[PDB]
Amino acid sequence: PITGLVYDQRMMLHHNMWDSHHPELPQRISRIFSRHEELRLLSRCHRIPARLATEEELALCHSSKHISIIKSSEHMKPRDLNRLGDEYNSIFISNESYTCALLAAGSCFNSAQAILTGQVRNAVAIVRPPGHHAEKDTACGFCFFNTAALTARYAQSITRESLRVLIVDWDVHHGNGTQHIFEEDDSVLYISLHRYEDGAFFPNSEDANYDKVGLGKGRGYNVNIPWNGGKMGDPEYMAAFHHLVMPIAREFAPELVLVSAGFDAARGDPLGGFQVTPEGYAHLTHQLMSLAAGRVLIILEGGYNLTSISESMSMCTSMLLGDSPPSTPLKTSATVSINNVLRAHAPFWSSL
Ligand SMILES: COc1ccc(-c2csc(C(=O)NOCCCCCC(=O)NO)n2)cc1
Ligand SMILES: [Zn+2]
Ligand SMILES: [Zn+2]
Ligand SMILES: [Zn+2]
Ligand SMILES: [Zn+2]
Repeated sequence: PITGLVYDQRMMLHHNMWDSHHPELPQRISRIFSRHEELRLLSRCHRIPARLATEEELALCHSSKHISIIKSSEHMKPRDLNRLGDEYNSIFISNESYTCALLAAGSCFNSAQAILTGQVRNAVAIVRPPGHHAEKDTACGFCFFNTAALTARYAQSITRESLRVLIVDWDVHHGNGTQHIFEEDDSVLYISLHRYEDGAFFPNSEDANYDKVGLGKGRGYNVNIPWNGGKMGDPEYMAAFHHLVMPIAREFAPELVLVSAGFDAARGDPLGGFQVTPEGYAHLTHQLMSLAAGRVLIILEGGYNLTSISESMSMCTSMLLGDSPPSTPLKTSATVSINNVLRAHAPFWSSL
């Protein structure tokens, strides 16, 4: 099989003890997996085992202080879990949370190793909790450890430190944690598309504006594509890929592509309120397959409509497997955003 897939039910264990209906649901991953079964995709994929990230692997991106706190949650009584959760922006913690975050990251290391040692060409990682808001020193926005960031460092640690890794983050929210981790790094290109609303959208920071292009040797290696006003869908995202994502990615000529693949920009998503279709995410995946000789790992981030995320992610796996892609003027604010990013990134990317 040319595509690997990682899925472990143990990552369902993480749960919100006080709100069993919180939208970051255990069945996010089971619903995705079972849709893979329905669409006859599981039989085509090589099953990659999950495993725990080690603490030394976590230290690739996270402080020992942060690591320490999250690990301590394993032995906390309910009252302390509740207090600890409450110290961060939108986090719940149960006693299984730590183990699940380890699994999510280790699952992605195994997937990256599977791709880099030629076991598979590409892979999809059906994991939770998500990763991309987690910073070096703190959890945030349902995220404990930065799964995609760790995977990029892990990939470098088992090849060469200078391995060029692209992270495309198509979650509807900005990956503050990913940007910050790699903000002064030219070895990891970070590209994020995200609803912004001039700062009114989570995570509610100007860090996500198109003018944050990176720092030091990192200048040009942080691309933020912010949406302001309007339910963006397939047209805006395709246009963003044509004018920005792909021209820049091609020039960077990455050796591994990581997708921070939230499906919360999908039609039906209560959190995102956008309109990207499964076929849309299919075309995005197919386009990214033209980079790094096909060496793409798709990592689940957010996405809260169980039907939308299951149909979307399954469609991405279908494209990785090499199926044909399945079959509208832009909103104005989208043209505007694309044009602003083009201007901010012209200094760095001659493709633009
Ligand atoms: C009926 O319409 C609805 C509107 C909102 C919600 C809801 C549930 S919680 C939350 C929210 O926005 N919390 O703020 C934290 C965000 C972190 C995101 C995690 C991620 O996807 N990282 O990219 N919003 C539910 C229904
Ligand atoms: Zn990310
Ligand atoms: Zn994003
Ligand atoms: Zn960077
Ligand atoms: Zn999200």
